[PDB]
Amino acid sequence: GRLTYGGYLRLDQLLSAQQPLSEPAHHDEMLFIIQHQTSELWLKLLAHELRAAIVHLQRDEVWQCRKVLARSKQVLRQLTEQWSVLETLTPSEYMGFRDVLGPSSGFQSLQYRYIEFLLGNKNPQMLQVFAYDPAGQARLREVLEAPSLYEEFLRYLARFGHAIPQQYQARDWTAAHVADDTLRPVFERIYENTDRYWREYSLCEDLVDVETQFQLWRFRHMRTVMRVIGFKRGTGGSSGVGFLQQALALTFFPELFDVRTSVGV
Amino acid sequence: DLEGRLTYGGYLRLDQLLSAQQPLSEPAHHDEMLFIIQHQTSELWLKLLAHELRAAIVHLQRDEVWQCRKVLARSKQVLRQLTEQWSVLETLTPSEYMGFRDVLGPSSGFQSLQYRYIEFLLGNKNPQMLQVFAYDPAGQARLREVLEAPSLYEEFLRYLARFGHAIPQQYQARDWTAAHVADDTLRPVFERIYENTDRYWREYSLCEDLVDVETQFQLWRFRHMRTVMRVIGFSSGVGFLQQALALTFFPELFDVRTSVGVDNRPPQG
Amino acid sequence: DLEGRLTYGGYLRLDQLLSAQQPLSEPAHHDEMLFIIQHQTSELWLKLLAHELRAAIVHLQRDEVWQCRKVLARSKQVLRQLTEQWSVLETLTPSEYMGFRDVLGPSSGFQSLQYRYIEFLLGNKNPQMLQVFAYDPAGQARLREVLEAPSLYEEFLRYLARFGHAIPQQYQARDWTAAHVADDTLRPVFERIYENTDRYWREYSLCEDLVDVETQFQLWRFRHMRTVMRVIGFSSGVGFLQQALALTFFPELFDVRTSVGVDNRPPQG
Amino acid sequence: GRLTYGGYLRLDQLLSAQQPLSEPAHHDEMLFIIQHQTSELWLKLLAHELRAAIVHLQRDEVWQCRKVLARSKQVLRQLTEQWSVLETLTPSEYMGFRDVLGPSSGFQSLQYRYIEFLLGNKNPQMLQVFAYDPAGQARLREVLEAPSLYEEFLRYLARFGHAIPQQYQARDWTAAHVADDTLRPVFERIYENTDRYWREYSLCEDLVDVETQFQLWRFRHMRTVMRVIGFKRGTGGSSGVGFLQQALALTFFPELFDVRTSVGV
Ligand code: HEM
Ligand code: HEM
Ligand code: HEM
Ligand code: HEM
Ligand SMILES: N[C@@H](Cc1c[nH]c2cc(F)ccc12)C(=O)O
Ligand SMILES: N[C@@H](Cc1c[nH]c2cc(F)ccc12)C(=O)O
Ligand SMILES: [Mn+2]
Ligand SMILES: [Mn+2]
Ligand SMILES: [Mn+2]
Ligand SMILES: [Mn+2]
Repeated sequence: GRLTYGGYLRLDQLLSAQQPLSEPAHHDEMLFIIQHQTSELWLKLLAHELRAAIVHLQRDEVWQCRKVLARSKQVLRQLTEQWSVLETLTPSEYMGFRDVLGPSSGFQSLQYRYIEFLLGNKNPQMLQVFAYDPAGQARLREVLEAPSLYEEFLRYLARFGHAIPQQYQARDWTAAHVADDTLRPVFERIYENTDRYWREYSLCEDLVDVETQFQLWRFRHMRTVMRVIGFKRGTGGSSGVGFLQQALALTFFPELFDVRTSVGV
Repeated sequence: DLEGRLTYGGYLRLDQLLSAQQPLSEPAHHDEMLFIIQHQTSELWLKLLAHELRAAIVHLQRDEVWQCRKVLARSKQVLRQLTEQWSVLETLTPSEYMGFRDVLGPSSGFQSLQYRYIEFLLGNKNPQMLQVFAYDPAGQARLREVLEAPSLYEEFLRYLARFGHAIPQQYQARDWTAAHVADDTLRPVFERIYENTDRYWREYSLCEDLVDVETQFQLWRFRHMRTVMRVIGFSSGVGFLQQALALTFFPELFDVRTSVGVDNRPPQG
Repeated sequence: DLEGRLTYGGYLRLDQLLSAQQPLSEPAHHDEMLFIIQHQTSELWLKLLAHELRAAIVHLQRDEVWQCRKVLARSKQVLRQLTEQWSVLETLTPSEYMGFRDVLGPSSGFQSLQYRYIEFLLGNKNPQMLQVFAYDPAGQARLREVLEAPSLYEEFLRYLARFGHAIPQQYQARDWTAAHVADDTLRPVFERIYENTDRYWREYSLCEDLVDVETQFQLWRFRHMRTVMRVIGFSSGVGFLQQALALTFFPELFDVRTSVGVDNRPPQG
Repeated sequence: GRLTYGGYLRLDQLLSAQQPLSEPAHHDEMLFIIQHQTSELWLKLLAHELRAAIVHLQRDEVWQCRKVLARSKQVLRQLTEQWSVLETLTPSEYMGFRDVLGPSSGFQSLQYRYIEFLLGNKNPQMLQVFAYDPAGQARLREVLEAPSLYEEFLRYLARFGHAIPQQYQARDWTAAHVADDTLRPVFERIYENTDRYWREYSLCEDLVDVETQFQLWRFRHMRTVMRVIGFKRGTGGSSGVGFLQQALALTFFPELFDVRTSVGV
């Protein structure tokens, strides 16, 4: 039933989801599949924890929010650390089964896109790649139309008297957040008196930690791709490494990094 | 299912994989998802580890040293992920766990077929373990195959025997179902290897790779135990996990450390 | 010394720091540099760890919870580096070590004053250890200061006592030179904290931080032992390191795991 | 003497090299100093191991070269991993003692420059920053005028019949290596028959590992700087993060990554 080790974990279903396509079977295809499936499981947990962080923020539950963010950091760290396994996959080995993948690519990862949206990097154009899946497409639209984790943090600050612009109370959440210079003084005050604003200070650093770890994931991702396919165009239709290098330019919480330039000045 | 074209989710069978997380708590407990995912990610890594370890055995059977080392290198990395991920579960507190532990069954990873496969492959054979898998005839059979076949260590010893090393004749044929017992007659064999790395660089490298594999495995065992300790606190239970730290897969490789010393270097050192 | 302007090397005193690596082997052995650097990098991290742990104590003495947690967070990261770096030394083989171990003295990190300071701060007090530092009156004195002062754990208990927790009166004044002994009367205190995290979130967070610190420290101890095992093989020696794994700094925090269970949650759970 | 724990390790000298300058003493200055000193010790070991790798390559000692490179990878990993400690240093804390540093900066790290030169990223213009130190400047010139680790690998391949250009037998080593398209076929052959060229294949992957880990160090370095000083100009006179982001564009073994694009095609 569900009380046995295997039944509780639904291993019959979990361990029958590895189906290589190369023929004859290529030894390194199992790594390729498992590498992605373990990542998808972590992404599922990450989304589970991040959704809870949003709820805690909405309810002004600071320590609870920090607790779930701490676990979120550990999950992102595992996702980043595991690239080391995939780096044992050489070009010689990969070219032995890359053709079986067809046009598929990471662009079609619904969970990854969900997390990107939740963190704030929204792009309604991505909903298109999931047209074949209206159900999943609907789930992406939901987070797309709701305030991001960052925006909820701003709304939290607003509830406590911080000089947060009125637009953050209600606006087109489907639009990706744009750097807001008027928020600079808000964060300067926090960092200039950490003893008083220790709650806000703690959350600011947690978000910086989360974004930094995410960028590290993006960087290791890019470097792994570079050592596997080099500068070949991707199966998804992009330039490959070039496109992944541009992703490193994206920022989730720009004001948190920009405030550094004026702190203590 | 994107216009007949293969998709990311289709290739990875995500509909099946992502529908395998079914918490039993009701109202659902926030921390049960971690409990499940922690186990499932580990089971996937263990499946890959078995896949790679079997390949390492095949390479040894073919005298393919660099290939064996490469597969073992990947194996070490997989074991490292299995070890590092305990940091996620360490964020589970007693306050959180007491909220859903009641709905769980009384079993642990001791019932993991894939894990047992790894233990068997590395050499920690235990015929009695086959009974706990009686419920599953199929899985029980595949486990019996590895049980009756030489372990990774024994294949390494057989490889050494094929190249002049003073490996005892008993390693050519015996009841492989019985766990390897420390053999002091292997000491001179490993001493010679470590005392002449210029000539035995292949054997030397494989010896260190096996020590790396066992060390990382022991680290996984320790982190496992320390995590269980901070969650439920402290044979059976934590005591059983403590005893597991005393088990060794390649005893002779560690024992030789105490007797190496012959200096066969040329002039100038 | 760049035109009177401070330089990178001058600020960091690199001329002094980078002239502290003096191998004794002659002809010099390639692997002796690793042996030295492995120890020196650890000694530097240990110096920082003491610096941070002392600050954590001060914060507890000032009821400064978020500050204490921040310092402990850095402390965990330093301990993590000390633990992770064993991977470098694991690349030292018996074949390499036997080439220079003869020129070394008979001492180990057991003679590390900075390490002993950490053990003392965390609470593993041992007045007898002061004698091994008899050669150094100064260092022996600074070590005596921490020995005679409440440990990080005892300051945490004193902090709890200042806020209504049922902490025994003996923790207000006693011979701090004596290592803390498991106190079962502390069980109800930690049970209440873990059973009402909404009210005792500060205490709850500090409890988990201390468990993190001890767990990471035990991991350092385990990696230390496993590395020594693969280098020299297996009280004293490896047996001593094995016994060190049985020591606990905050026993009551781990013991409470076995008795927590009161559900004080509101409706709906 | 030198037989005691402290005497052997010269701790009296090592543990008296931490001298903060802030007045009053700033708590976080010790971290700043130790963070760099531990890194410098690892860099010293890294140089020690890399020099040995070069010697092994010159003597065609493959497994020995791989052994030292393996340790080199572990050292680079520690150097990269330790950034996590420094990330606990917030802008608020740093601004409390950054002023005491004056014009000093990582540009003045002789050991780091030495390693950069040894790996092949040579720039005679850096010798200038070390004018105040002629002795150390002389040590940098030595590695500057000698073949890099990569060039020695090419010379190794040349000794075994690989189609290596004649210029690699003798040339102006002080000049940084420039991408050589004529090397593409050399590496393609290696990756196309790994069973035969397993020795060359192994070394190629070791170099890819080393460069990838080095780039990871550069990335974490840049991200840490971003969360500490943001986009402020550096004490060394550069744009700061902008300059460190450009460093990520540098490559040690370009042909090893470029070959990926044509492997199996
Ligand atoms: C053999 C190793 C891998 C290679 C060569 C590779 C390659 C690529 C390439 C070329 C792209 C760009 C789109 C395209 O043109 O295809 C991409 C995107 C992406 N990949 Fe990777 N990949 C690998 C492994 C992984 C793994 C293990 C994951 C984790 C599940 C992953 C997740 C993603 C994601 C989420 C995107 C979308 C990013 C975005 O839209 O910013 N990849 N990959
Ligand atoms: C906080 C959660 C966990 C607790 C309390 C726990 C507890 C235990 C206990 C008490 C045992 C000893 C045998 C027994 O009495 O059943 C055990 C064994 C085992 N557990 Fe863990 N466990 C946890 C999580 C995990 C995870 C995530 C894995 C990864 C799949 C795992 C894998 C294993 C394995 C493979 C054994 C067998 C070891 C052996 O036979 O030496 N456990 N567990
Ligand atoms: C391969 C090299 C090493 C070997 C063979 C080794 C061996 C030992 C042994 C046998 C002991 C037990 C006490 C004794 O008999 O002296 C010990 C204790 C100790 N060692 Fe290691 N060690 C090595 C490297 C290191 C390093 C790099 C450090 C970092 C500073 C270190 C730190 C310590 C400490 C702090 C103790 C005291 C522990 C305690 O009192 O619980 N050792 N070592
Ligand atoms: C508080 C943390 C740190 C900050 C804000 C920082 C900042 C900077 C900046 C702004 C530069 C560019 C040159 C300039 O304009 O100054 C630089 C360069 C450099 N830094 Fe860092 N740094 C930090 C920590 C470290 C550490 C721990 C190391 C390790 C020893 C390090 C090593 C280097 C090196 C080697 C360069 C020269 C790189 C090159 O020429 O490519 N820094 N740093
Ligand atoms: N975009 C990759 C192909 C790819 C990478 N990861 C995955 C995962 C998956 F399920 C399918 C394809 C892929 C390439 O250009 O080679
Ligand atoms: N370039 C840094 C200053 C800096 C960073 N690391 C060091 C090390 C050192 F010995 C002196 C200064 C520095 C800044 O712009 O803030
Ligand atoms: Mn003998
Ligand atoms: Mn000897
Ligand atoms: Mn009670
Ligand atoms: Mn209960």
